[PDB]
Amino acid sequence: TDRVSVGNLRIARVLYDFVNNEALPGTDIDPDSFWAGVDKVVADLTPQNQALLNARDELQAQIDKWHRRRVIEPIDMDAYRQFLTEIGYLLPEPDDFTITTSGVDAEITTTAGPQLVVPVLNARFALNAANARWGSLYDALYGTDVIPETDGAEKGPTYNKVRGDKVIAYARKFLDDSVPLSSGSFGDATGFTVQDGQLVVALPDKSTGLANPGQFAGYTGAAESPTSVLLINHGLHIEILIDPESQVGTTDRAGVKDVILESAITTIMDFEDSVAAVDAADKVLGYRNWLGLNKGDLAARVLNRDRNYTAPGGGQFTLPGRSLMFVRNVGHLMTNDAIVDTDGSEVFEGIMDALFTGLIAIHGLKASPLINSRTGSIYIVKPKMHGPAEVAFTCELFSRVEDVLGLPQNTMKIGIMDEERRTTVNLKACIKAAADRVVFINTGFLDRTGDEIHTSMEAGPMVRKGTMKSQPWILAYEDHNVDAGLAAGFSGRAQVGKGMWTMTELMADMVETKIAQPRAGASTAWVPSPTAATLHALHYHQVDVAAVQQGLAGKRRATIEQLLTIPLAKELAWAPDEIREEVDNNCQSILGYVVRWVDQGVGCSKVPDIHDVALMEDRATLRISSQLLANWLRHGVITSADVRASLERMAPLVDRQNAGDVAYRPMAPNFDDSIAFLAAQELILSGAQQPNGYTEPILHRRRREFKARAAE
Ligand SMILES: Cc1ccc(F)c(C(=O)/C=C(\O)C(=O)O)c1F
Ligand SMILES: [Mg+2]
Ligand SMILES: [Mg+2]
Repeated sequence: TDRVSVGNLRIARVLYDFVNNEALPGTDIDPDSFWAGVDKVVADLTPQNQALLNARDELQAQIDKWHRRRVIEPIDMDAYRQFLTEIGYLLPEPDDFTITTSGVDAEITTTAGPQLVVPVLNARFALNAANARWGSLYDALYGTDVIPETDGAEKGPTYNKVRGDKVIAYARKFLDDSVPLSSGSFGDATGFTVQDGQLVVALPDKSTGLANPGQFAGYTGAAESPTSVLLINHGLHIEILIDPESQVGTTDRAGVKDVILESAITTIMDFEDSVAAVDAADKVLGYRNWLGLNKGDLAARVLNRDRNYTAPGGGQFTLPGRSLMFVRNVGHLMTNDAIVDTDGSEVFEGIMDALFTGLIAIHGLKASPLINSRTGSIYIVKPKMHGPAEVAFTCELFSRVEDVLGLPQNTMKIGIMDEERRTTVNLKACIKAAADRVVFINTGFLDRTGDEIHTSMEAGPMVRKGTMKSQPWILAYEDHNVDAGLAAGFSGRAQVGKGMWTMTELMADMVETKIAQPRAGASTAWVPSPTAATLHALHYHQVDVAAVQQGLAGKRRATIEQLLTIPLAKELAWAPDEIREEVDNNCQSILGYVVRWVDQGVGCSKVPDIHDVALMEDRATLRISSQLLANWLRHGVITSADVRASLERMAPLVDRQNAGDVAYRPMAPNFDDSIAFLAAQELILSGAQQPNGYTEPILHRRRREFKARAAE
């Protein structure tokens, strides 16, 4: 049609031209050698990719049947466990080992702090995320509900000094807690100077230095009256800006203008669950943003340069101004018609992402001044893997890609998502398969919950999705992930990460609650916005993660029996009003997410739930909601009438929340006419038949359908 023939492949022209004209120049890779390597890698690895996917289906069919042929009303755990062992689901645990991954940047091996995830197809969000390495604490407190809007402190169209003063007081308390003075409080400071290479703070009746002078990291401006003071605590930097001429500074007792926090230490630029990309045109938009990030010239607003500081001794030094970037590739499941073979078969999308995002990442190892990785690594998050054979396959794919690209072996590092049950229960073997490439493990708990529901779909009805947060299986899974990482030597070598905070407006609650993750020994956890990164950074100043990890060493805190505890609901635990709240809430969140996915190609959206809580949705939260309703429909908790009635009831409410808001197409009243409504319906009624309950097959088909009707 409009394709380019290379060997057995037929490449969409928009992708061929993008690679030749934009991605390849400056890499010293010969274009014809590249495309021949694409041909050879696709041919060589596609059989094993398909075999792994078939093995998923075969395992799930055996588990399905096993549950259907059970009569003994409470599950016999020892029988279930030996069955899983016989069919090859539960594999032997290897002997203890230590990972050997080398060439990794300090932001990953050593620094504990927030990790931000943003959709790579939104250039403005990607830029703000890269720039979120540093963020204003004052803006983050003033603009959110961390400072309550009680009487007097309300936000309005102009500055509220009552509220601003609360902001200042909060930050002063943070400084006392994080960088203590020898005597007195920062609240009473009247000035800062550096004298004989050390920081002295002026109080109203004396002067004082820090309880630990080593927390003084540097300053800007004249040592006489500095323009800022740079502190460090638990490896993260804090900058007090000093400017009495600013409006905030005029009011401040020491002329302080702002407190800047090192925030999003690393950032994951996402090609997976937060974007909608169903063809070559969509992929190229994402590849091109990733290219502009790595070259440094992406602009909508531009990327920040590094920050210059004067050392306490008087010399000069610099600090990175940008978040260290990972890229999340898609996993093993999907194909994309960006490339088809001679038969018209689509090429596996994960294989393509490895080739093209890896190629593009070479630019980030080279000058265009500052770069990405000063130590020479490329950082790829690989999601949705099931078990160690699937991890071994990713490592071989990366190896073959390094060869095509002329890169040293093990340049391409792997952030392993622990977000599928067969990976959880074989986690040690999964780490071992990537022992020379792994740079993190992370509990992707939302995907993990969807896999929990689908895997035991035949077992019975599951608890409500709000109950999953506290079920035995997920508490064991969180502790097990930390134990396995620490036992593999992750302390000082690789990140131990936990999952995403989705209530974008509930920042007071995040600051109160999310501290549990570093208290659990996690050296990183996921945030949805630059503002959330700045606030989550407070937690790493309160919690000494390095100390926590050392205290956790050698502990075995989860048993296989706990990991395998299926979240079945007990006998009729639900009144009719509770069942309908669950159905309505799930249909509302499904419809609000899917309508912007199908009609507008937006892969992450804030969707208010039934309690009017704004939730950041992507495919993982959709997987949970659709699988839970499919499970309730499968075991008779609800009827097919109940599902259809709820969809029809919530759809006009979703229509209203998107009313006017740009060229949006209402779903109501012509339900059977809306591709988006039909996609939402299909995700529920066909959910039990989707592979591992994944949502991409239906989403991609329905988005391509909508694009075709928008052209005829
Ligand atoms: C930006 C955003 C919002 C909501 C999410 F759930 C995710 C996500 O992808 C989480 C996992 O991967 C998982 O828990 O499975 C996200 F990146
Ligand atoms: Mg996930
Ligand atoms: Mg400390």
